[PDB]
Amino acid sequence: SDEFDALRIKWATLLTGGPALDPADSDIAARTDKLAQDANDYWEDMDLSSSRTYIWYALRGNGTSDNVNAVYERLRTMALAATTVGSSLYGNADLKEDILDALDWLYVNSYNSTRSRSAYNWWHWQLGIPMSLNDIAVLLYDDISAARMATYMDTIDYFTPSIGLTGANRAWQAIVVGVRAVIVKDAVKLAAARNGLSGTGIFPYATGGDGFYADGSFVQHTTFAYTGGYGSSVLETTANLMYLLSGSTWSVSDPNQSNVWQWIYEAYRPLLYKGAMMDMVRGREISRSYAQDHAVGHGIVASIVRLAQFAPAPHAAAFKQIAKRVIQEDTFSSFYGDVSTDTIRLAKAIVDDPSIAPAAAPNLYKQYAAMDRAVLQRPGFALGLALYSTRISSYESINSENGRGWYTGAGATYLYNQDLAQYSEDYWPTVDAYRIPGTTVASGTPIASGTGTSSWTGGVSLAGQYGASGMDLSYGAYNLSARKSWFMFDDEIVALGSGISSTAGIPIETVVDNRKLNGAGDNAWTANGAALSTGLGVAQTLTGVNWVHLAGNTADGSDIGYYFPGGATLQTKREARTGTWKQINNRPATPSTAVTRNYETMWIDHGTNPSGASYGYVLLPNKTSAQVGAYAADPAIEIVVNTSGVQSVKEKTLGLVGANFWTDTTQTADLITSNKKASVMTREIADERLEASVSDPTQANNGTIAIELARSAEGYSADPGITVTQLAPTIKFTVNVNGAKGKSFHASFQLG
Ligand SMILES: OC[C@H]1O[C@@H](O)[C@@H](O)[C@@H](O)[C@@H]1O
Repeated sequence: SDEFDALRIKWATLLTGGPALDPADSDIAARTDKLAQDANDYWEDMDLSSSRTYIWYALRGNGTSDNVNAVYERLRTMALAATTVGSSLYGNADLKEDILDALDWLYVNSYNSTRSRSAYNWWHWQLGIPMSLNDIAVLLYDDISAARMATYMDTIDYFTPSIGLTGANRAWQAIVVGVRAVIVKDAVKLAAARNGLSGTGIFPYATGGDGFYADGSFVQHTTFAYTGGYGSSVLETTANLMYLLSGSTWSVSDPNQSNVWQWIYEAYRPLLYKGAMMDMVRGREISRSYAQDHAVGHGIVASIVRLAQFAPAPHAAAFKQIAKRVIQEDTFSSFYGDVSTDTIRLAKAIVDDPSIAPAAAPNLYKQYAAMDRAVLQRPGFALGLALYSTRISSYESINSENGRGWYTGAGATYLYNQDLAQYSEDYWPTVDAYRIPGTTVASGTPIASGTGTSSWTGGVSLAGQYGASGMDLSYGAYNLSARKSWFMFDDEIVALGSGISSTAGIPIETVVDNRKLNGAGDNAWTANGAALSTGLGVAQTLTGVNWVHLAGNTADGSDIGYYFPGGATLQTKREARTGTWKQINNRPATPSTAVTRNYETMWIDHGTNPSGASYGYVLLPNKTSAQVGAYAADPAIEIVVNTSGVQSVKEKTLGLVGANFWTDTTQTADLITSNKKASVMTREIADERLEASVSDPTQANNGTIAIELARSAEGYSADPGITVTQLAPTIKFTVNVNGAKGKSFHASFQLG
């Protein structure tokens, strides 16, 4: 028994679930039956004759990365069904030989060192295929002759001989070099893989470019928010590799590995909602039918469970609590339904352990300044806000993926509630891509993929409880500019727009919402107390509307109210939309099956060539018709200002005042006065204390922000970087935002 021999068995168990895997388990049973079934269909119509010019007719083409890569995945699936306890194909020797022969056929006809290491698509040749190959190698290790194993691992070492990329890609090389190292028992290479994790975009926090940021953000491809896309892969790969090496000669020792624990707390947890990984941070992956939010979420929890196996306390235990909660929260799609059998085994051990209680649900506001994202988590609902600027791009679309993601990150609001299916069930291929909720656009007109021209994108966080965000809008593809702000309070979100001007000669609109409805598309809804028609295919204009209520898809926990201060005119339509994933993902493997979903879409029409137009609306999650009606009668919020210079809102019951200042001039909103671009929020406790949070959203101010609060104080306490120069008769202080990178600075004053 070699050490490598031990590692190999360890990895094999990670793939099959080991010999302990209990096939009596209801969920484990399902996972294997499905694996065996899939393995059969593949084996069944597989071309076995030595004359064959392809393995599977439907995948022929020894020069198409996609096809070849897909052929290895299938072989991988077959190898698993032949080594997983409970599988009807377990041990079947014929199946094993067929897999091996197919592998030989590929080495000769398509996968060998005579090909360009950089031949499109490079990813497939250097990472995708090798990862599948190693897995087969490890699973059929005993049945693989030294001769064959040579042609297998030599080719791999050819394409990927070392580690030198960043983020997800560097991690992928690491798992490729490492797993191969264990197979060919090369201690050098293996030590090389372990060290690769300390590289760019992984263990060490990034200050720019790809990687994880100290504020929890995750970037990939230089300018895209990717926590849920490439980020998922980095987490999965890093967890799998760290677990393999853990407790061995090549165990990870880099001190930065502790940042991995923080990833889970600050980078992932806040973006998870009852099993779903928010689409706003999944990039172009939202266009993948096999990777909708809950499916992706399950993958992330699977990694957390993996980390829980070797993570040091208290982390290990905390990870268990978080996984247990999410597994119990997701009643939409079973967690055990789409993760590895080993994950199921390990997960069940946590859920059935009574000594382990579910973690508390997150309740907070967080500003992901490095990736122009913000998230609000409350009991009963979550709000995700996607923005873009000179630092982050509008959306990514490469390799024929995400062709209609134009506005998915242009001041887009994503509401999460009891309807856990809202963004799954083919939302993306059917939703009107020109009307993404919360955005302001030129009707039916797209924009390009790229960074913006304004740096004012971000917001402030008040003690991680409340917050405000803003985005200076100016599209490049066409003339349209506006100031958009969002104020997040306890149970309402206030959206404000001003300075909406255009010369594009195209109608401009602001999408209040665009929700997928139930199967019948008959959700009930009211306006100003009047029941509205619920028939599909009906468009209608609601004039002089103060409030609207829309019943959700669940009995409770998914209703949404809309309040319009000062009244508004809404353009609406309830229609059935048809689409195909092929339309937004034009790759071979995408199903071209048509699907139909129902929608209720509501927008404000600003007319053509508007000048200084504006809007204001409040989202009231989980309230009944009556409640929304009551609210509109005696609103808790109050619009302090909504000009192109400053947008401010007040929350009378909580004593909160938020303000976004758009220009570098002295301006005043309620009790707040600022001399520069800033996002400010204050909380006043009658004759007790006054709290304030300030941030420089532009991340370009090399000096200070001078703030003045119209209140008299007796004393203070503040974050370093703040200098109070006066407490009476009014409060005055400056904030050193030089190199702050969009962070919030807090100060607390004792009132007379
Ligand atoms: O499509 C091949 C491969 O490309 C990478 O860039 C990522 O998008 C992966 O998720 C994907 O599997």
